[PDB]
Amino acid sequence: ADVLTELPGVGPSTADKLIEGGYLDFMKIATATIGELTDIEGISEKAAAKMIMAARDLCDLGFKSGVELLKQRQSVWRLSTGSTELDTVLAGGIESQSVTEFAGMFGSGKTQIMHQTCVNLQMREKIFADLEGVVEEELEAPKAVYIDTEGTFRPERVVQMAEGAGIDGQTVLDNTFVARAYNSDMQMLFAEKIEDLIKGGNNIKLVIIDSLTSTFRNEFTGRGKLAERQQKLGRHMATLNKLADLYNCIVLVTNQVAAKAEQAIGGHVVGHAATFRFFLRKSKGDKRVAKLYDSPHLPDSEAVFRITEKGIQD
Ligand SMILES: Nc1ncnc2c1ncn2[C@@H]1O[C@H](COP(=O)(O)OP(=O)(O)NP(=O)(O)O)[C@@H](O)[C@H]1O
Ligand SMILES: [Mg+2]
Ligand SMILES: [Mg+2]
Repeated sequence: ADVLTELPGVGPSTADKLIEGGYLDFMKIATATIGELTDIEGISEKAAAKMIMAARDLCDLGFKSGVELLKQRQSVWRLSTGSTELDTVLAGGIESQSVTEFAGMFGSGKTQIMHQTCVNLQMREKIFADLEGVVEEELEAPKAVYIDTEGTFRPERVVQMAEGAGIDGQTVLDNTFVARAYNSDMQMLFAEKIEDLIKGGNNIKLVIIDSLTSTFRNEFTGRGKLAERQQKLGRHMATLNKLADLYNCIVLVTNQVAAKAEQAIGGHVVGHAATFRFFLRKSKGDKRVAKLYDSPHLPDSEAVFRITEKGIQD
């Protein structure tokens, strides 16, 4: 919480050395390691160790029980997908503090959903938050980050969906950051640089990686390169899960499929890292089916939706 000097043992000099290293929030320090803190100019091990324990304490990161357990869950806000049936399967909508994955064959609607969420983020009526755990100013001027790894981001579609929702398309564009990544290195670096946007005053509440695996699959083709691929993708996923928890934001990813009748690629690393996993498939015409096949507390379920000129509906 911005004022690091409120941390016991931390004076103005230290606070400066810290912000430089990219530490501007209590939680970031509380979850750091003595190593990464000592990597900063004149921050000793004793100090590093001390502020870490102080930050944890300040954020009250201890044992919780009873009602406190429900309170923690109230800090999770949800975003509407534009589909009633889909939102119901999600038990409200897409959850912040988690990674939700949409995998499916070509044209199943993975990118459409990504675009719709950018629009919905700009409509508070589309955001469902418990006032008892999410302060309204935490939702003010929400911004989205779209890491486009295939080059399929379409400003036109965002504007069109915005119109379809009854709001200004230019407003959505002004509040949506897009980063075109040509390989996994850029993809991962962009994800890591999202912190700079937040530090810059942007309230990043939606992070989209479309596609999550296309780059990796094309860069590590040999089966004798499976381990290589998994390790890098694993670090990427960890970065994603941490920013989702740390900044109470939604992380949305898309995934392609492969035969054996099909399954999402990315291996176990993506399998374990994603909290919610969906399989998108096409039906008659503009109809689509979204099958939730993995989550920590929701049963497997299907939702029928459509992709139209307005965007996602039903
Ligand atoms: N403006 C529009 N109006 C109505 N339908 C549209 C419009 N734009 C796209 N679609 C539909 O969206 C489908 C493609 O959605 P898309 O989100 O790109 O699929 P995808 O799963 O991400 N495929 P891919 O990127 O290859 O993996 C089309 O084939 C169109 O039927
Ligand atoms: Mg999480
Ligand atoms: Mg796509």
